[PDB]
Amino acid sequence: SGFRKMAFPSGKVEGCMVQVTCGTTTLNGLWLDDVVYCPRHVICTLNPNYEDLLIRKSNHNFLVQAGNVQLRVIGHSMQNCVLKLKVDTANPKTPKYKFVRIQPGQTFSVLACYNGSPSGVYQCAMRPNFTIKGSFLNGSCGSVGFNIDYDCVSFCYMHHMELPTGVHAGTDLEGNFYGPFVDRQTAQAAGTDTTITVNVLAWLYAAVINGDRWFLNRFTTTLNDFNLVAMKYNYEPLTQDHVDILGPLSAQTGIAVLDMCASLKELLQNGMNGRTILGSALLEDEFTPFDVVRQCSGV
Ligand SMILES: O=c1c(O)c(-c2ccc(O)c(O)c2)oc2cc(O)cc(O)c12
Repeated sequence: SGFRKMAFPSGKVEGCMVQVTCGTTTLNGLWLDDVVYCPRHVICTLNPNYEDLLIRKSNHNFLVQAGNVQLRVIGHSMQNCVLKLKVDTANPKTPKYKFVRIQPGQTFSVLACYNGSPSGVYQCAMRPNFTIKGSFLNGSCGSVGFNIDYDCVSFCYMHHMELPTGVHAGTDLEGNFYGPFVDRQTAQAAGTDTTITVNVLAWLYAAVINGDRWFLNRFTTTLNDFNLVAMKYNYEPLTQDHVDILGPLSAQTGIAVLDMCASLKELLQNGMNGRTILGSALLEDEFTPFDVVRQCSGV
């Protein structure tokens, strides 16, 4: 029993984190085989042209430190918004890995790092506006987000910068930004967010599985009539695919998805009136159906 914001064990990723120093900038890099990946804005600099700036760089400008052993850069290249530093040593601790891009609403673990040394791990969700509400201080650029499947690390996020509202923006590991953001000094701001409906529903199911049932009712809505109240409260539309994905949770609790939707509709119209769900007085939207199954069945 119990439900917590659970990150993946971080050990496979800890052994890939290095410090990259160039100019007066120090940030974090991801060392896999003989390549170190880091944000390109580490390059020594109003509206930088990074292809130009990278031409003016030499391999010896980049200081890479794995713990205490220093790594010598033998080549360098740009890959969209990340820099790839070729080094003369393949990382003996390179895990089985792949680079995947995630979808808004999906979750990952974040290994917050400073000067190449890991400092903490937490669970994040890609917000529908392609930001993440992380916890990041100066020096944390290059910290990575990841999921683990069996023994394979799926890297999905490299941190690049904090937006004025205090939320965070980064790239996938091929250097492509999540959302309409750029690694140059703009007045760019996060766009309006919405609540991930399918996640709230999965968390309602987690609550039922854990004995919280005070919000249940006998009523059942239809997809169309639920999506109309969703729109009013700034909730993402719910699709038939979402209902199918919720099927296993439906089965295990014996509550149909559209039944649980009627209860969600009630929680939006009325409040909770001083009650809580899973220790929360808010509707929680950063647990996917997959995370619930993992924590409420097999981990
Ligand atoms: O976080 C940000 C940041 O660091 C800087 C920046 C740019 C050039 C520099 O030479 C520098 O030292 C800092 O630009 C930004 C521009 C944005 O639109 C949003 C941001 O969040 C940042």
